[PDB]
Amino acid sequence: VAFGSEDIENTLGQLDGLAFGAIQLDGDGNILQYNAAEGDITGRDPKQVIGKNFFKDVAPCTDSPEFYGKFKEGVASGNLNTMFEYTFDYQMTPTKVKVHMKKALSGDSYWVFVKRV
Amino acid sequence: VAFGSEDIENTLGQLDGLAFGAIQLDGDGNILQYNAAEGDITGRDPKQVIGKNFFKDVAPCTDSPEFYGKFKEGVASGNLNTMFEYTFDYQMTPTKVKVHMKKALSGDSYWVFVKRV
Ligand SMILES: [Cl-]
Ligand SMILES: [Cl-]
Ligand SMILES: [Cl-]
Ligand SMILES: [Cl-]
Ligand SMILES: [Cl-]
Ligand SMILES: [Cl-]
Repeated sequence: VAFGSEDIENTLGQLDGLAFGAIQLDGDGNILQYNAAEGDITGRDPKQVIGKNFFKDVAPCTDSPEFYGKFKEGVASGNLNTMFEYTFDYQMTPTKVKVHMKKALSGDSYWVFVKRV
Repeated sequence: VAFGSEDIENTLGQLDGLAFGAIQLDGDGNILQYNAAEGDITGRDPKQVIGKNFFKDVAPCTDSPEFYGKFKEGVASGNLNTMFEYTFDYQMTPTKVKVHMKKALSGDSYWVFVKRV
């Protein structure tokens, strides 16, 4: 599975097999899944972040119109398929990434994919 | 495949599917393979490091009796299966890892497996 691929939500244990970070959020922004690659990139513990809020608890630098604001618009409208660059920084070393956020096929969850730039 | 597993060299595209860093070295310490997870952990570019020396070029903090010295003894003797903690630092943010070094099944290459502590 390639980062950014048009069919990524269709294709999506095995989550840890992805070569890039993958976080599954619900519409409230709480973490349902968080793979090994995302812990590799950020130093956050995949076990500790499940059930926490991505935008308000785990990665508060993302609580901005440029990231959380896009997520909330996407959840409200059902239209979410966006790539952009961002810097993660909270309680970690500042790390520049490329982010792809996309609504899941079910419409009940939302994916955040991450790779280092 | 679990980090540290007794049969890891037997089990070892697919390399990027591993949930932890994996580097294949030859007996001279030059890099033959370097997976996505190791780039995720360190910020080093998996494309750029192939054919470079791990101990002298890519990760010179490892040029120590505690890491390179164990590698050289392992290559010389054929006996290499060791776990230890280490900090990577060269041209990156200091990152504490657990390392497992093990001779490959063929005896012509040597694996370095890495996870964040
Ligand atoms: Cl809010
Ligand atoms: Cl952050
Ligand atoms: Cl994260
Ligand atoms: Cl280093
Ligand atoms: Cl490395
Ligand atoms: Cl030397």
